[PDB]
Amino acid sequence: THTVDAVVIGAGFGGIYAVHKLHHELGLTTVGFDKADGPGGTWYWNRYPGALSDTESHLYRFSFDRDLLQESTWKTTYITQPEILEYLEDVVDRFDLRRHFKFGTEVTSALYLDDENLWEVTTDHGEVYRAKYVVNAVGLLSAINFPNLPGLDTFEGETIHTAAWPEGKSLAGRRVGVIGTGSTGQQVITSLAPEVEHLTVFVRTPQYSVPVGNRPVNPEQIAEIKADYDRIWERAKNSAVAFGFEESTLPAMSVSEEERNRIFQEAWDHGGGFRFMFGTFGDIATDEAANEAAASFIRAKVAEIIEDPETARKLMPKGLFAKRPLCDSGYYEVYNRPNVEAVAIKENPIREVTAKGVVTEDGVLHELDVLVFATGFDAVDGNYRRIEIRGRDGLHINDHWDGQPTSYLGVSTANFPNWFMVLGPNGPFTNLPPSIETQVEWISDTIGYAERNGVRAIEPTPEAEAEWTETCTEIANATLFTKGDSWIFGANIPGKKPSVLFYLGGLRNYRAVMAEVAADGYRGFEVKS
Ligand SMILES: Cc1cc2nc3c(=O)[nH]c(=O)nc-3n(C[C@H](O)[C@H](O)[C@H](O)COP(=O)(O)OP(=O)(O)OC[C@H]3O[C@@H](n4cnc5c(N)ncnc54)[C@H](O)[C@@H]3O)c2cc1C
Ligand SMILES: NC(=O)c1ccc[n+]([C@@H]2O[C@H](COP(=O)([O-])OP(=O)(O)OC[C@H]3O[C@@H](n4cnc5c(N)ncnc54)[C@H](OP(=O)(O)O)[C@@H]3O)[C@@H](O)[C@H]2O)c1
Ligand SMILES: O=C1CCCCCO1
Repeated sequence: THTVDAVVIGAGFGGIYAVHKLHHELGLTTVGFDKADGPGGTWYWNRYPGALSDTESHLYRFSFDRDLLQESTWKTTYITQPEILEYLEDVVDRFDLRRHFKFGTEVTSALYLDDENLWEVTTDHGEVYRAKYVVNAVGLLSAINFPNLPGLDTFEGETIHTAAWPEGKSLAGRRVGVIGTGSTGQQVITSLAPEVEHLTVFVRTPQYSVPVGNRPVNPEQIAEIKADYDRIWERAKNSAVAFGFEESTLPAMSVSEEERNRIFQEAWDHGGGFRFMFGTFGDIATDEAANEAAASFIRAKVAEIIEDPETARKLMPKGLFAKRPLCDSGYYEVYNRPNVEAVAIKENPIREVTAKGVVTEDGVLHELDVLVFATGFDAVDGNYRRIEIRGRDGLHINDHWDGQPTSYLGVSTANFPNWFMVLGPNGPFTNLPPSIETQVEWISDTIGYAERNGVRAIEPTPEAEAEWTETCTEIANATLFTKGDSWIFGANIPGKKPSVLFYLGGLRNYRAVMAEVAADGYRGFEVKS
């Protein structure tokens, strides 16, 4: 039983920064934990081939330390998993953080002790810590989703989830199946196709994707970025999604067809999924006709790329362009390869997995050495629901969030005093590092304020929390993303109640809300002295 000021759960971007603020700016005794053997979070787990950010390299990082920003370098316009991991290990060493963390150590329970006004946190090695504050940075795309298939456990080959890819494992020369064609599946398929002996893709919902445009960067282009870094970050912080481009306000149907095509073509040539969805016109996410113009443009490209009409039919995206926008380094062109087969599982479902592979309902065995599951995540709330977390009077997080998960401001919830979340439910949907920093900075200020002012507990009221839920819901219902049927609204997991899970007002609005709450003496919080 060690006693400390603060516990941080997670050693991704969130947890790394939170330990830094709580320790060096607030002078609090702070311990961090990760199940992982080192820092990096997402970029520690997802070592699958092709893993690559869709935020441009110069913005997928911390902004808080002006010297670090001048020191870091990168090879290309987007940054790969090993490069991000190295960046994060460098942050941890640069700021002497490593000593706060217990790696290979899962937090298994966190229990609030009403009389003592402390959290009791236990690890899977039986260590017990008591803390005044808990900061949860457990990842909104971290709890793996791994569907059961009939017969899966008779399979004699290897099975791998992409977000648990063992470092070093290569599938070169093997016969491989991939289940999943979201952001991960596209990357893994594109990068496996040239090295595997045969690839079979099991596609349930083909998605819309545009080119990433990942180009080599020399040490000069990067010099110009580094020379304007202050303004770069100021604009990012004052945009909606903080991806580094100007979010358009131009309505798509207010220009001619010719011009519309030209604007989409320029975005397509330039690259980037978010730029396609938000850099071109201002209403692709809120107006049906604007959505359909963007969708048709992409469908027409698929048609020109994939040469076999039957293959193209199976890969043709349909319906609203309303999932997380995807981009790729040659995904659709993979299906022109003779060692790649697409299996459209909505029309030819999986019958079962047997010793040697996957059998479809047409009676064909797809013979496979390895099955890769790019089946995504129990997003946002999944890592909370899996830990034993109990608040005031032993209320379990799963009974508190008995239906949808909720927060006040994305960083707190009622009945859990002195307990904060980084990227909890109902927070911003943006390039995430600058949102993580907004939240960590705001939590650190709040804890600092509590310590200075002798506050014993802070927690949001149920009224404020309900208002925040309603605000998220209203903003969501004004967009088409409601009908996209993906992880973003909890619709990807059998047994998960679909719900709003994000505040979609953008980083500029989010930051203004957060700063006003703090300037106003923590409006919506109950504060006990
Ligand atoms: C393949 C991939 C690509 C992505 N690309 C982008 C992108 O381009 N742009 C973008 O903005 N976002 C992207 N994301 C989202 C990305 O997760 C965030 O950018 C960011 O890495 C989140 O960092 P985090 O610290 O909040 O959580 P994570 O990096 O998910 O770290 C959470 C950590 O908590 C640990 N943990 C959880 N529960 C426990 C427990 N009980 N005890 C101990 N440890 C625990 C986990 O092991 C994990 O290491 C991507 C995600 C994935 C999976
Ligand atoms: N920066 C990047 O380039 C990058 C890369 C990877 C991940 N990410 C982030 O991580 C998020 C999640 O991405 P992801 O691709 O891992 O997950 P995802 O978008 O949730 O996609 C999961 C895929 O698995 C399929 N699937 C799920 N269950 C299945 C089942 N039982 N049988 C057959 N198919 C099944 C889904 O089909 P349906 O659509 O039919 O459900 C979908 O194609 C992304 O949206 C993005 O935010 C980003
Ligand atoms: O890939 C990501 C993570 C989901 C939320 C913002 C979009 O960028």
